[PDB]
Amino acid sequence: SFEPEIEALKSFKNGISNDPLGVLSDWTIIGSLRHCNWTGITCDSTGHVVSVSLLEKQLEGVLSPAIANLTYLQVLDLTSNSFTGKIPAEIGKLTELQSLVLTENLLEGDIPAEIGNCSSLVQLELYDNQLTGKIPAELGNLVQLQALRIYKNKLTSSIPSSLFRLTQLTHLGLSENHLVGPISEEIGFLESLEVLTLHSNNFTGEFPQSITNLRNLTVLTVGFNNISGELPADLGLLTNLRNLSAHDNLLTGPIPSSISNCTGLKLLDLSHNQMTGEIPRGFGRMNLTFISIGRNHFTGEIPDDIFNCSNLETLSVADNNLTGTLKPLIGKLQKLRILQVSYNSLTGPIPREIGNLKDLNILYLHSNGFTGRIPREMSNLTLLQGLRMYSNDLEGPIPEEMFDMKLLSVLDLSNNKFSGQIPALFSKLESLTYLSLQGNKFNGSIPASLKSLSLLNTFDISDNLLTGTIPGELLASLKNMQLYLNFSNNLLTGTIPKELGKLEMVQEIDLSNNLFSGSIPRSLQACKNVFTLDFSQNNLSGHIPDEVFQGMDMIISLNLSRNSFSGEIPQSFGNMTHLVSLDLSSNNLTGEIPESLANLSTLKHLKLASNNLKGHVPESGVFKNINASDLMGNTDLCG
Ligand SMILES: *[C@@H]1O[C@H](CO)[C@@H](O)[C@H](O)[C@H]1NC(C)=O
Ligand SMILES: *[C@@H]1O[C@H](CO)[C@@H](O)[C@H](O)[C@H]1NC(C)=O
Ligand SMILES: *[C@@H]1O[C@H](CO)[C@@H](O)[C@H](O)[C@H]1NC(C)=O
Ligand SMILES: *[C@@H]1O[C@H](CO)[C@@H](O)[C@H](O)[C@H]1NC(C)=O
Ligand SMILES: *[C@@H]1O[C@H](CO)[C@@H](O)[C@H](O)[C@H]1NC(C)=O
Ligand SMILES: [Zn+2]
Ligand SMILES: [Zn+2]
Ligand SMILES: [Zn+2]
Ligand SMILES: [Zn+2]
Repeated sequence: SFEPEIEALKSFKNGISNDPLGVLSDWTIIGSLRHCNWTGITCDSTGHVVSVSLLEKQLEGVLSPAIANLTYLQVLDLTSNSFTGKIPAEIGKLTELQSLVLTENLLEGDIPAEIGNCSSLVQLELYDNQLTGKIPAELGNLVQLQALRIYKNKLTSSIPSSLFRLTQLTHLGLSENHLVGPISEEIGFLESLEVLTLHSNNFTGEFPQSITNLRNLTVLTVGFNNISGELPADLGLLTNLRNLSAHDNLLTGPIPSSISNCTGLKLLDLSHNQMTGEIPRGFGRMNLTFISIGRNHFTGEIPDDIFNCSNLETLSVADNNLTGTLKPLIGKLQKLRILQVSYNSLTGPIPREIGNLKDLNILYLHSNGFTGRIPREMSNLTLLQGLRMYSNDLEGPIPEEMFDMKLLSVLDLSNNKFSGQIPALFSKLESLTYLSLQGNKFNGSIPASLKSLSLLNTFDISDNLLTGTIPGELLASLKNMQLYLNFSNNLLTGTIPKELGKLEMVQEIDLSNNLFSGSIPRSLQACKNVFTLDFSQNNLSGHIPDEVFQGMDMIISLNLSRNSFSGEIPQSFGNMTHLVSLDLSSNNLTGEIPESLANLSTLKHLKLASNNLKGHVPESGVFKNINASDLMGNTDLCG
């Protein structure tokens, strides 16, 4: 407890460039021989320095090598600071280190091999840094190690075998790195392991089948790796697993039946894999919370017992080959927040019991075979924000009560057999951002009441039996629509309202395949945000407003084909930089062809076809690799 230690900690105060909280200030005022009473510094019963605890003190600077002088040092804490530079190789001399820390900093360089000399090191904490280079095999000498937490770094190469000798390991975290190489079966040797996080790396090879050895394991995460192979049987050995996360891997073979024993499992993420086989039983005895087995090749019905674990909050079985019906048993699990049974081959009606879910937030069951009606009980899902039911065999009238869900935000009912007219009660949902009713048998004209929902960003009403005209006040209520507008493939008549000009910020506009008659309003010169415009398959007539496309510029695709468009081709098409595909086939265009469409680099597809054009056909540009069918037939063209 003499001079050299004080010299060492004073040497440590130096190098620490900036100290905004004034922590080391306290080490100056007190005194020299009173260092044991300094902020953070605590000594033993003999006066020697054993602990340096400076956490969240916002210290910046570099870690000083003089900390190799403090021989009696057992714990070095620097949690959540700004210590840049690297780790000193002399820090292996400390032989009294018990637990060494340096979490949440800016420590670059690679981890020194000299850390293998810390014979008393029980806890090594180096995560959330810039630590590069390979994992040092010398770390396999620290035979007292329990917690090895070096995740969230830039560490590379493969896992040294030595790490599997450290038999006292309970926590192990190598996640969030650039580690490669397989996961050796030698993990079976850390029998005292309790936490294994390997997720977010570049691990390959077969899956470590001897993971069934460590029966104290409670956390197992290996998400986002190229780990292939089958999940082991007798998985029901480890009756202490609570989190099991192997998603986004190349896992094959079925979900082991022995997983029925694991009674402590709460989290199972086996998604984005090639897993096969039917789904087992036993899930009714597990008290889980998140079951995510989507994006797999799972066959067979959805197991009834899965409906007994009334604390299940997330159920995700989508993108599978799952048959069967969504039984009414779903009425039991009332803690359920998000359900994705989409992209499957489920049959049967929607059960009324679904009105018992209460706190349900996301309801996704599209791309299946759900027949029947939408129950009125689904007005009880007040917390619901997302509803998807497209690509199904759902039919009949939309229940009135289901417009009493103020909180609902997104609705996709497209591609079904809903008949009848569009209810004005759709106004009751003044909080929709997405509305797709496309692909149906919706008849009658468009309700103007829909001017209520001013928060829309995607309005898809295409492919229907929609007659009448487009209400101007409805188009006008959508001022700041951000994305998509599709009225195409209907029986809409009349003219294109001037209120379409108020629709700025909108990217895709499609009014094709209708009975529109009037010429193209100049009103819509305001929408520069438009990427794709489609007014094809209509009875439109007139000249093409140069002045309306002069201020469109951001057009990616323009389809004005099969119309009664007369006039010349606007020169404004040359100033169109982002132009890619232009279609003006089947018109009464009597122009001479602009020389500006020639020298267009971004341009690629150009359809003129059945017109009445004259003059010399251009050369340089997209006329080099042009087809003759695109020109045939313009009556007369020299070139
Ligand atoms: C396994 O964990 C239990 C409970 O924490 C503990 O009593 C036991 O020591 C551990 N077994 C081994 C081999 O480490
Ligand atoms: C383990 O699961 C629980 C929820 O079941 C969760 O709070 C926790 O983050 C998970 N642990 C990890 C990060 O593996
Ligand atoms: C079942 O799991 C939930 C969440 O982990 C918890 O609230 C509940 O207490 C658990 N039941 C048991 C057996 O402790
Ligand atoms: C608009 O909706 C129709 C409905 O059939 C669809 O087929 C079409 O591709 C959509 N338009 C565009 C270009 O996004
Ligand atoms: C433009 O739309 C018309 C009529 O709807 C269609 O026949 C044609 O394929 C479309 N043009 C192109 C090539 O996008
Ligand atoms: Zn993690
Ligand atoms: Zn994960
Ligand atoms: Zn989906
Ligand atoms: Zn004019």
